[PDB]
Amino acid sequence: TRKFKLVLLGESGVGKSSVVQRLMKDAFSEASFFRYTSNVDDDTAVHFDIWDTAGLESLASMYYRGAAAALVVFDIVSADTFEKARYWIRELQANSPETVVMLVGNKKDLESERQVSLADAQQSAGEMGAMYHETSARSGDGVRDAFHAVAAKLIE
Ligand SMILES: Nc1nc2c(ncn2[C@@H]2O[C@H](COP(=O)(O)OP(=O)(O)O)[C@@H](O)[C@H]2O)c(=O)[nH]1
Ligand SMILES: [Mg+2]
Repeated sequence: TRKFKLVLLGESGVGKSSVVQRLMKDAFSEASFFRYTSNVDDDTAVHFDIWDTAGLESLASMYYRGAAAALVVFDIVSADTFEKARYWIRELQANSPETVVMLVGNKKDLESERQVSLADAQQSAGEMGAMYHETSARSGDGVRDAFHAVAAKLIE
């Protein structure tokens, strides 16, 4: 069964580890690595090997090597993490061109503390040829939706 490597990048504390834990928790209710199947439709299922990271050394090379997709998470309440995420996208686009990139707007549960416009963020992602999605890893809002999307894209 083909496994698609999917990696998590972004600043520390943006919620990478929590995003995936949430993914796994909700799926059971039917570095580190997590096996997860996104049922795209009733006909197609994508087998993801999700990787989650601890630092940035080069081990980075291995981390991203060969990845089919990547989620570059920022924190909606730290635009500092937003601008950092753009860096990560150029890293990938350059050294790992075949990888599908989705920029991920996490902590969406903090509506009122937000510092990064949703609009501004969708715009940058399109400008950079990346997908966008926002998620709340505590509510699990948008989490499954994000992985389903990337999987759609990779089928396509
Ligand atoms: N409010 C809120 N906090 C979150 C969310 N996801 C993660 N956090 C918190 O952000 C911190 C960092 O989470 P972690 O997964 O360790 O981030 P990582 O370092 O990027 O992997 C923790 O205190 C989490 O509870 C979210 O969706 N909403
Ligand atoms: Mg982490």
